[PDB]
Amino acid sequence: HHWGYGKHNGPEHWHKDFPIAKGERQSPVDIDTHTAKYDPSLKPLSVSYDQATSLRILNNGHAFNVEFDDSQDKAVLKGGPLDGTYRLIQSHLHMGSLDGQGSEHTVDKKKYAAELHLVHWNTKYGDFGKAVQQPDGLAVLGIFLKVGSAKPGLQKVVDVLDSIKTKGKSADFTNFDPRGLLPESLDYWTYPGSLTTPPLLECVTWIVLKEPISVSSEQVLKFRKLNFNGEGEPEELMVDNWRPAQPLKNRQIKASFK
Ligand SMILES: [Co+2]
Repeated sequence: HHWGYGKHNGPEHWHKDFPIAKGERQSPVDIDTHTAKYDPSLKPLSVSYDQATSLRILNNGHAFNVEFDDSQDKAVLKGGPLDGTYRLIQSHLHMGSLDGQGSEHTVDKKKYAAELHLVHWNTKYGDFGKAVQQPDGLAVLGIFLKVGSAKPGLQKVVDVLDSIKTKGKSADFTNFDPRGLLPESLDYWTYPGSLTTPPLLECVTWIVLKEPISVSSEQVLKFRKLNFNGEGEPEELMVDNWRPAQPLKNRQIKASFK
């Protein structure tokens, strides 16, 4: 079978096809605020998404995805713990089957209903494929979702989710603004980690936003109606596609706030 989140192909199995699964820099991790430490050396985080330009949304059988045009520095990430410019290439959503779970990272063991990931690559490598092969090739912004008031920025995509219900489906979508996913505050935690899905490469500088954004019950439920399976196959809801917290292995989690 292909890796996934089921009993026979889930996170606990990954290590057999990807030994790195048991690495020293694996993600996600639980953010222990008693341990996380404020770092003065961190510069202001710069999230320039004004020129952002989305291309399409798609169901790859692993999570809801949206691809961006990364040919130019239209939507980039700089500052914070980053050296240079990191270009936004894609974003995906880790969702739970229940409100009390779904987020990959946890804060003092607390899980959120979901977690969005905005992936950027170090332009110093000229290509996303080459960046993932480097320790500092990726910068992923993590954003926690909790239920409550509806997130205006999510409604547009939420209304067309049926067009990418099953694996392998995709739909053009040029108006997905990642700016509309950001919380008010940009306070965050950083730490060296990896991709949270195979190949689990440890090429990521994680920037997890402290403040979660709100999404309505209805928006969450629409996201939970997506399928892991393909068309014609037995329905398997795309829920609980999150990897649990991995060992911190003495890595240091830095806070951008006092
Ligand atoms: Co992810």
